Amino acid sequence: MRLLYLHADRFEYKTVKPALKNPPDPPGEASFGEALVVFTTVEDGDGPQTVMYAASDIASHSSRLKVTTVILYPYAHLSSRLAKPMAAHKRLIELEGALRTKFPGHVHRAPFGWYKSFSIACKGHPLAALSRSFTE
Amino acid sequence: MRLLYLHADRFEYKTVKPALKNPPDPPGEASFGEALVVFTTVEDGDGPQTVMYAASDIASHSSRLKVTTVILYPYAHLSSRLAKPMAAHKRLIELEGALRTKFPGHVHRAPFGWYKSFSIACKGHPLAALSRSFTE
Ligand SMILES: Nc1ncnc2c1ncn2[C@@H]1O[C@H](CO)[C@@H](NC(=O)[C@@H](N)CO)[C@H]1O
Ligand SMILES: Nc1ncnc2c1ncn2[C@@H]1O[C@H](CO)[C@@H](NC(=O)[C@@H](N)CO)[C@H]1O
Repeated sequence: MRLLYLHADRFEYKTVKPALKNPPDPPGEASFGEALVVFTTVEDGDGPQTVMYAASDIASHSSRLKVTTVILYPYAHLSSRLAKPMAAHKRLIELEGALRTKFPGHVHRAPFGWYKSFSIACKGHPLAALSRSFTE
Repeated sequence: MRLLYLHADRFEYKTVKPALKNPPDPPGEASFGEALVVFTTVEDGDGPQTVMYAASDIASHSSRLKVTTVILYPYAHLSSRLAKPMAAHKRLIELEGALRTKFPGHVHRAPFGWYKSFSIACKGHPLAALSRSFTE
């Protein structure tokens, strides 16, 4: 699993065209104020251990940043070792459930399997952009 | 070299704190309308061949997107095989010069070695976000 942690001032997205023949989540749109935006690329061989480590690390960083909102943003573009889309979906749903057991704030998982527009205003402090890898 | 191609409606950044003891470029800020934003992570072992391939590919994609502006945005966060910062700087300067020989539009290289805030509004079409790897 490869993650990009962006400490946003604001963030929004909207699904546009379906990126898979049958996107497993419905379309939609949302916007937020200050949040940790977690661009999330599920990688070949990710499993529940990987999910568990990633959730703990996201919760620990959110704590370090004093943020109350985490967006899990499916992203197909952070690595060249992608999990197939059905395994990918399965892992993101797991990641969402695992983070809730570790982080007391708002957890928002963006829909999986669509092309999406988004806007972000990302902070410039030394910890506002970091990337993480998790495996098992 | 790892690149993330974002087809933006708009993009801006400003340097904040220095990220290296002596950032080799001066601080600053800029904003743009429709541009291809190229988040660029220089990787261990990148050389002039890598630079040459990346410049050709960025020019070819910009053409495919009918964009007139390319932002080369140094980014330390797209891989776990980073080039040291002096080699990294050297490669980005090379990449900027190489792209100019391949693409007729505005080329803007953002400064290297600072933490930066940025805002982007990224398009949602099927080609608005893609990643590329180059080596030699
Ligand atoms: N291995 C993987 N990890 C994370 N997400 C993955 C994935 N495989 C497929 N997706 C999702 O399918 C859409 C098209 O690839 C993806 N959509 C996107 O990556 C959009 N932000 C592009 O606009 C994403 O929702
Ligand atoms: N291998 C590499 N490839 C691309 N850029 C690199 C690099 N090594 C160092 N940098 C630059 O130094 C700043 C701190 O790492 C980096 N700054 C950033 O990555 C900011 N966007 C964070 O706010 C970047 O300017």
